[PDB]
This record gives sequence, C-alpha cells and structure tokens, in this order.
Amino acid sequence: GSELWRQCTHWLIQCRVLPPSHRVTWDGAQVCELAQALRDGVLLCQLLNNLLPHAINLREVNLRPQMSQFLCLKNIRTFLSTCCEKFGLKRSELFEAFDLFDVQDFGKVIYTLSALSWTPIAQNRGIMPFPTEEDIYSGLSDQIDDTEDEDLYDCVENEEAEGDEIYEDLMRSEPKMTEYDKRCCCLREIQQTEEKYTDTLGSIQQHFLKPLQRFLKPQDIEIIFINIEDLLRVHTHFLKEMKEALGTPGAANLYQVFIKYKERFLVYGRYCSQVESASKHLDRVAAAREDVQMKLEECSQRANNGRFTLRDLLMVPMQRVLKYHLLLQELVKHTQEAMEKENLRLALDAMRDLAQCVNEVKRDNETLRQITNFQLSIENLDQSLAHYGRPKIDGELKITSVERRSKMDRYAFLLDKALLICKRRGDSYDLKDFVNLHSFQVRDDSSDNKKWSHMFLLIEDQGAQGYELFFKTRELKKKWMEQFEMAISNIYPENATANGHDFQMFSFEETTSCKACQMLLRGTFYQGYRCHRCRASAHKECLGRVPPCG
Ligand SMILES: CCS(=O)(=O)N1CCC[C@@H](C[C@@H](CO)Nc2nccn3c(-c4ccc(C)cc4)cnc23)C1
Ligand SMILES: [Zn+2]
Ligand SMILES: [Zn+2]
Repeated sequence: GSELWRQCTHWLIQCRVLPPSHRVTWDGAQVCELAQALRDGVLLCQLLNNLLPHAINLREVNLRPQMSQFLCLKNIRTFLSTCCEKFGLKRSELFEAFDLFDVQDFGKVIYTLSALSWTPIAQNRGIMPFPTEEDIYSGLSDQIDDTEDEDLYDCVENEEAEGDEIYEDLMRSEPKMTEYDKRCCCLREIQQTEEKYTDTLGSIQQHFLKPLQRFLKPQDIEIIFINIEDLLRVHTHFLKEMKEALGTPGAANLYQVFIKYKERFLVYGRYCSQVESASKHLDRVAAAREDVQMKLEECSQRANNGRFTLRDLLMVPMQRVLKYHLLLQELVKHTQEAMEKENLRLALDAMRDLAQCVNEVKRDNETLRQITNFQLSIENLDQSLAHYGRPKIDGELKITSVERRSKMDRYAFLLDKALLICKRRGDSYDLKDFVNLHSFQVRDDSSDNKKWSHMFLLIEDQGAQGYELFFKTRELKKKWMEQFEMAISNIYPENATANGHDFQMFSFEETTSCKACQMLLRGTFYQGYRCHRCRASAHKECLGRVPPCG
C-alpha cells in the first residue's frame, strides 16, 4: 500500500543492488533520488547479474560513467537488451534509454522493474515481487541534476573480483595467541603464498607456454604470454632472497628484500598494460581453432586437473602484486619493536606505490577503451582522439557565436585538449566543429533560472572566434564549466612556463621518472608533462620543484 517507487527501492535493497544505508531507503526520500541512483545504468546492470549469473559480462558495463551520457546510455541499452534476450520481456514492458536518462517517463522504468520482479528467474530466487496487488514523475526533468556519489556503488562487483577469486582459490593457505606469534603467522603466509605464486608462474610456463609453442606462432605466444617468463625469473630470485631473510632468526632483513625488488617489479608495467589485449587474443585464437581449444583443455587437465584455465591463470600476476601491501600491513600491525616496525613501514610504502602503479595502468587502459569507443561512434572525425588527452564530460548543450542570438541544440564531447561540437544522427554523432582548446579561455557572465538561460563563453586568445555555451539547469552549467576549467588547467598547468621551461601534456611510451620527486610517472597515457627544451619529465603537481632550463 506504499507508493510504487518505494516498493521498487525495497525490491532493489532485497536484490542487493542498493546499500540499506542509502538515502533512497530513508523516509522522506523523493522519487528523484531513485532516478539519480539508477540514471547511469550501473546498478540496473548489477541487478541482472544478481538475478542471473553472467547475464552481463563486466567488460560490457561502464562501471564509472560519471560525466558521460555516452557511457550511461551504453549501460542502459545493455541492461535493456539483456531484458528481452535473457529475461524474456516484451518491448512493451521495456522503456526507451531516455525515459530513464533524461527522465522522460520514469513510471515506465518502475513498471519495467515490476515486470522484472514478477519474472520466474527472480520469483524463484526467494525475492518477493512488486506490487503485491499518481503524478510524481512530471517534475523529474527539473530535479535530475544534483551531486560524485562514491557510496552508491557499494553493491557493485569490482573489475578485479573475477581475478581475486582465482587468486584466493590458489593462494588458499591451510588454517587467541600473542603479538609475536601472530607476527610469525604473517611471515609464514608471506612465504607460503609466494612459494605457490612462483610455482603457479612455473606451471603457466611449463604446462601452457612450452606445449603451446607447437600450436602457436612466436607472435601469438608474445601477445598471449607477454613477460611471464621474466616475471618467473624475478620471483624465483625474490623467493630465494626472501627465504634467506626469513632463514636468519629475527627476520630484521626482510624489508630490504622488498625495497631491492621494488625497482625489479617495474617489469609489471609491461604485463599490466598488455594483459587484457592478451586475454582477447587468447579468446580469439581459441575460438577460431578447435585444435588450440582442445590443447588448452589438455594443458588445464595436466596442470591442475581442470581447476584453472590459462585465461584465469593470466589474471594471477596483477593480484599478487596488489596483495604485498596487505600482507605487510598486517605484519607491521603485529610488529611491536620501534626500528623493525619502521623498517617494514618503508617496505609497506614501497608496496603501496606498486599497488598505485597497478591501478594507474588499469585506469589508463579504461580511458583508452573509452576513447576508441568515442572514435567509432563519431563520424567526420579525421583526428585521432588519443592525441587530445582524457575525456572530461559529454552530453547535450545549446550553442551560438558571441555576436549571434539564436541557439542551436548540439551534442559535445569535452577532452583535456579539445572540444568536439556534434549533432547526433540517431546513435552516431556528426562532428560539426573541432575546437582546439589551446587558443580558447573560459569566461562566465552572471546574467536567470529559465531553461537554457545558464551560459558561459569560450573566447579565443586572438579574439578571433567565440562560443556562447547554454545549459538546461544551473547544475549543468556548474558541471561543464568545472570540466572546462579542469581541461584548460591540464593544458596550462601551474609552473608550466617557470624557469625557462615549456611544459606540455605528454604521453610517455618509455619508463620515465619525475625530475623533481624521483618517483615513476605511473601509467600508459598522458602520465604527466615534458619540456621540449630540456627534455625534463614531471608530474602535474611537481612542475614547481624542477631545476631550470638551459
Ligand atoms: C618501457 C617498457 S614498459 O612496458 O614499462 N612501458 C609500456 C608502455 C607504457 C610505458 C610508460 C611508463 C612511463 O613511466 N610507465 C611505466 N613503466 C614501467 C612500469 N610502470 C608501472 C607499473 C610498475 C609496477 C607495477 C607493479 C605495476 C605497474 C606503471 N606505469 C609504468 C611503460
Ligand atoms: Zn626545461
Ligand atoms: Zn613528481
């Protein structure tokens, strides 16, 4: 007998889609909060996965589509497509992507979730459908833009979950006391998981790599396996040197093994950057060749008795390097001697930085996936989008010239170095104007609260050409103007031109270190800045601390 959207919320909490502590759950919550929570299609996609195992492959979901209408619509459509394919819903029971994204018909989205709650697939899973037996969605268009909600995704599967299962299934150690005894439990775990790790590396080389060489070209082996044989080397040595440190009573040398191997573990950059490319190539040679497909089964049978496939095993190196800081965090907790706790604290710092190095590669690999998708959907685009930096924001806007008065309804893609003025042809987008942001600057003019009256300007440094940018709400103007400020700030960062330097956004392809903080320029895409004059490379926040140019 409660309003239908409140029933939907309760069904969503039951499907483990919404955190029970979420504001949407609370008394007094407005229907707009449910629309904001479902808008980007992430929870909706998770909802189908919670009802049906592998209804949606995580690689098909954009897990954080913050400022991208493009990524949001892809998610909503995936959710919608899976609904008729795997849940057997009719097109009449389904809503159109904009009924949710631009809250054109929110009731329809609720009806669809009700149809979904009433499907057997869900009914059987123990979950109570809804309803058991007015007009509040009309003002939704006006309220849809409101606050980044980090906590909204608490019930969403991480990208690294699949890999963490395979890792823990393998590293599974056999199963109160004092701090020293607990400290010894940590040391034992560090060695036991490392031994299994080095053997797992060995298993990949011996039962997969070497036997597959008879089936695959050296080219295919390089793509699929990368530097697994080099990782085996580093670890075979790391294992020997770590055991020596654990061999001497007291293990007050252990931390130095970690430090020495921090630079040696840089070989992971190569592994992390090519791992997904490897997986897709492995998946294709396997799908095309029945002989390779059968050999992989035999390799899996002879190595672990069908427990792990090669595809699962190749996810293990990224997981191991993420665990080092966790195994050291627990050890340092149970280390109650001032110098030894501080020595291991330095090793922990070195392993946390390696965990950040991992995550930077992952982020940049996700950014490239986004860029290549933008590229395919954008027509009349001659330029390669990867030369223009990171995507900042994308969606509909209204535009005119500085002198002109009549506004044109356009679609825009903002990246660090460029603004792409488009007009969509259904799903594809026509590039009408490619604005290079190098010569432009943002100017806001206060002169309100009328749809599309919220405007700022894009003015050229030569005063040559201009643009008046109009947005539906004051919230959308705020969102867009902040991203333009962020973009322009990345083009001309603080201290870019200091001490004779000409620091510009640069995408390093070779392993470079910051000339100021000595730390790695982490990642594979626009990692930082370069001065063409003295060839100095730095982090955005480090430009001040760089010695002068010549
Ligand atoms: C030279 C060959 S390459 O393969 O290394 N090569 C590829 C193309 C991209 C290159 C860009 C450089 C820029 O500085 N980044 C890294 N190099 C080494 C390592 N890395 C990490 C890293 C380090 C440790 C761990 C555990 C995980 C990740 C992150 N980021 C880089 C690098
Ligand atoms: Zn310089
Ligand atoms: Zn730096």
